[PDB]
Amino acid sequence: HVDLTNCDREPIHIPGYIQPHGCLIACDNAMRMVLRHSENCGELLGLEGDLNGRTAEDVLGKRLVHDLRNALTVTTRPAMLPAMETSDGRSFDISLHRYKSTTIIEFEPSDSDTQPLGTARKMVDRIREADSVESLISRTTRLVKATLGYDRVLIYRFEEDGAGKVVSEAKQPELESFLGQYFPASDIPQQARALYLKNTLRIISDASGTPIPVLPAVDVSGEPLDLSYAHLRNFSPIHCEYLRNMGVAASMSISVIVDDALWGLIVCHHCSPRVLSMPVRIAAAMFGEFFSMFLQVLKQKRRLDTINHAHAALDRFLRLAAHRANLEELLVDSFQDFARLIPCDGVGLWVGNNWHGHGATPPHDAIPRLARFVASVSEGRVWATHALSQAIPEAEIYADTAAGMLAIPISQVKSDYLLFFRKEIVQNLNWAGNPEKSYETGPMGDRLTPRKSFAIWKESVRLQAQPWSEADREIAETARIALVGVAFHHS
Amino acid sequence: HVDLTNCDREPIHIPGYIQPHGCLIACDNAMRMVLRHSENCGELLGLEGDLNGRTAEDVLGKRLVHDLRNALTVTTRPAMLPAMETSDGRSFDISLHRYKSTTIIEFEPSDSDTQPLGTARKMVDRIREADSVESLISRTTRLVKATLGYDRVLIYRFEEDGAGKVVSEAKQPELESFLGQYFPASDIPQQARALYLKNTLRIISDASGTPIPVLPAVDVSGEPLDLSYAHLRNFSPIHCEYLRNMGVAASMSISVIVDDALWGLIVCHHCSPRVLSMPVRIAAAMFGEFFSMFLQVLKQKRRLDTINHAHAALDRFLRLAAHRANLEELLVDSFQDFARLIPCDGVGLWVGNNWHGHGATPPHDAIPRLARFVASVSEGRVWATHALSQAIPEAEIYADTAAGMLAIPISQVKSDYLLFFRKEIVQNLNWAGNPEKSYETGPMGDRLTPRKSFAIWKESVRLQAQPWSEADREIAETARIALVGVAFHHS
Ligand SMILES: *C/C=C1/C(=C/C2=NC(=C\c3[nH]c(/C=C4/NC(=O)C(C=C)=C4C)c(C)c3CCC(=O)O)/C(CCC(=O)O)=C2C)NC(=O)C1C
Ligand SMILES: *C/C=C1/C(=C/C2=NC(=C\c3[nH]c(/C=C4/NC(=O)C(C=C)=C4C)c(C)c3CCC(=O)O)/C(CCC(=O)O)=C2C)NC(=O)C1C
Repeated sequence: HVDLTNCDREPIHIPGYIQPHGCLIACDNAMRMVLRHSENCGELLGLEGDLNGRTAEDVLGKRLVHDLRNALTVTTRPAMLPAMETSDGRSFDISLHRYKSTTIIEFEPSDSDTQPLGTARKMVDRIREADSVESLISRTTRLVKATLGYDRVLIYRFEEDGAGKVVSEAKQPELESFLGQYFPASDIPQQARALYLKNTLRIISDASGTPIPVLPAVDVSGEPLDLSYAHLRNFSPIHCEYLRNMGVAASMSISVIVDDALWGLIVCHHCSPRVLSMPVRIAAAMFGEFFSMFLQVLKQKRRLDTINHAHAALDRFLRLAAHRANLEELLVDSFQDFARLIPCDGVGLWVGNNWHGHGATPPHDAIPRLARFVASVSEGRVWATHALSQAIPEAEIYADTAAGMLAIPISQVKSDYLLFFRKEIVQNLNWAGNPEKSYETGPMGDRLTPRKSFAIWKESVRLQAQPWSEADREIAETARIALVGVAFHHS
Repeated sequence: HVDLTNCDREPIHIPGYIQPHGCLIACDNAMRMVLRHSENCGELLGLEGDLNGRTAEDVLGKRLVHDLRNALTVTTRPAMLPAMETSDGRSFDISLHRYKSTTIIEFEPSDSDTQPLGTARKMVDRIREADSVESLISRTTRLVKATLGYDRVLIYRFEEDGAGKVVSEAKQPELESFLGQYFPASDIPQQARALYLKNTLRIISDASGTPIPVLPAVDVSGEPLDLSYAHLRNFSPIHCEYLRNMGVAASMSISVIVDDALWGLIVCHHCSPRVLSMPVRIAAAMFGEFFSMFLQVLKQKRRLDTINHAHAALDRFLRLAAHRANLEELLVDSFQDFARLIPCDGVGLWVGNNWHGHGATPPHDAIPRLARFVASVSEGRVWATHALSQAIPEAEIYADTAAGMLAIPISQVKSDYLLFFRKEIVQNLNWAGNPEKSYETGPMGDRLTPRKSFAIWKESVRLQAQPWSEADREIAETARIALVGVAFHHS
């Protein structure tokens, strides 16, 4: 049994079922004896009786086994063997991998139509010239939808706290939009994120399809079959009910890997059953790999441009500070300009126990309390929180205006601070979805609906701002050194 | 006892001795009763008999204790209290800190001459306009020598493996040069590096001075006095013998902290005894803090310029690759130009089982072996080692030419590689010292001499190149994506 209480620990890598669009044969390390097989091995390959115990050269035929063994030699990265001939002449696309000293063989009815390199080259050319992260993500959903013909294509970006944001969408006009919507970290368990990091590609042919059991589900020694790298691996019934509640019949997700971390997913949804042939899956995987590499470079360039711009801005200020006698007057005139360095909804100057504010800041009378707190915990270093009420309970009163704070000391001797503020994240939502869009539910309840996922997320981020990035804190530290530096020069 | 076998684990934070240029009094948490005192507390403060057991208000006087307690309130960061008046009118500079719920009070005969902020401002102004790491380090030794009047000023930079390099030097003409010399990691133990990370400043007044014991060395409960933050803490007899063998009578080291790590030391050596007054030590600490902050920014700018230049170079190449029909010919014509991206002593192209070399590369007949090894372990990612002979024993034969290798895959399908090489580090030495310079030794032996330190280091780095930096590998990865990317475009 699995319900909304234990699905966080569901062992989705050992379900003991495959999807019905193919058949699976498990063999020993050196592919000699057949240890396990899918019930539907009969229907597809046309073999009567039990396959377990019988030898590899017997069940498939000496011809094919020679080719499979030779390919295995050339690593848990599965080997693709498209359009292979069996004993009785039937044609199959074969996926072959070795994991936990068990050899797994997956059979699909052959396609042998579309060329895998040809499709991929066309798609990769149309994204290689993107000059921004925004330009790459926007065009990719549109492109994938047009090429693989899925009803909806989304990109999810994973936030610092594991939550997912829908950052791009291409869909049929009649479907509802999820663009700018968030889902909580719990909507994709840790063990699911582990498998998504191990498999570039993940297929669901039919959410309402009947799953085929693996025989035996557990062997003599009491071990289950690990289908971690098997493309036919069946899907959690919790996620199954989710897709059915949405009217999604089929899916295909591509893993976006950046700096060896799971950045997010390209996710294709279809409203009717749909399986891509092996050749099309090879092309989509190759596209996924290139999409990942290009985004990584664009992120690097973006971070780099941002730091360059901060260095330039700080030089401009240091050149001004040389020709102004009174530094305090310059800071009072200039402080608002520092909002160009770090994304913020407001900025403020606390100098000589006087307060100057710009944009969304806490109220005037709240500032002396904050200044005392900052001086207490700062210790002449940059201090930042995205949850000010967790540090100062009375800061909850003004969370809608300032939920997040980053503090920069501007003096080595006196307790003067440049303060950057952010509104609570729910205030900055640019969500575009039908708020009165209902979802039919199943046994588990209305928890498995986009509407309730979004509601749970919104609750989780109450009184919290967008977290300060590594790039934000790196710029804050360079600004601290510039300001402390020039403050020292001016006696 | 401590000898060259156990000095790696010497507990230098609890030596139970202070230096003779001041006296120490240990008190309880809330400075009520005197728990420990230095033997020389008598000579300096003019008090007869044992001080332990007697109350704080008694030994020092109710007047002074009020000021010390009040200052303690305003953190293991020691409080400076220059020119303080005792009971009988004597004048003392007082260092005051609280560590492990013990209050430690250090007394020096007062100076009250030089102004601490005035000296520091002058010094910091002369380094704030440095536009390169090289310009900052070079001018700092020269400046510190001229201002604090030490016979020799060195900067040591810590390598990845913990070894120290002398990267800058200002000295009296008659002294020998250590510029470009290395010392092994063992020459500064882990527990010493821990204290250098905790104390900005470290003084040795007289290496041949007589150490004053702390009474008691161990208390009732069996605890020693932790002098981690005490400026009078006595120095290891192993390091003492080292300085005497060099003809160094006094020292003062400043900790260079960059990204919260111990980057290195500014180290002042004097050939005669020398103690700086508290006011001069405050100024030197302040200079150290600013030197650290400026170097950190200059390192950031340098890393940033290097990555910018690589991006520019790769754009120039990608623009060329569009107008050339045959990519292989372009790579054969161009490969040597990629040596501008990553510091290397040679570079080579392995394409279609053909080899093209530039600069210091392994011999022609050795390359097919390397190409096979790289293809084996690479797995389509950047692979790098600074010790090629550790991975391929026969690579020892040509270590003088190529001890380090970084491999970049330039194809997704075929096993083609761009190879960058570095000579073994001893080949790239620009050392400027008298090789026939003898050192008088003590009980421990000739291990405690710069000559033997350098010899031990040279042995430790045999058959090894300068390690590939984080910036080197970041550029290699961006080059892999550029080259794999454009290789795919060209069918
Ligand atoms: C209690 C456990 C739950 C759970 C587990 C799993 N989710 C899995 C896949 C998956 N979940 C989501 C989440 C979405 N949330 C939305 O609001 C939404 C659409 C608007 C989606 C799609 C996503 C995005 C995915 C990835 C695939 C996809 O279709 O997008 C899985 C793994 C499935 C598998 O292939 O093995 C598990 C397990 N999901 C829950 O909602 C809960 C409560
Ligand atoms: C077995 C332990 C040893 C050891 C321990 C310690 N070294 C310490 C300080 C220290 N060592 C060096 C090394 C140098 N090597 C040189 O070749 C050289 C000059 C040419 C030097 C100076 C340095 C640089 C330092 C820092 C101070 C300095 O004077 O530069 C200490 C800590 C001393 C203290 O203040 O507590 C310990 C302990 N040193 C050895 O050589 C060995 C074998």
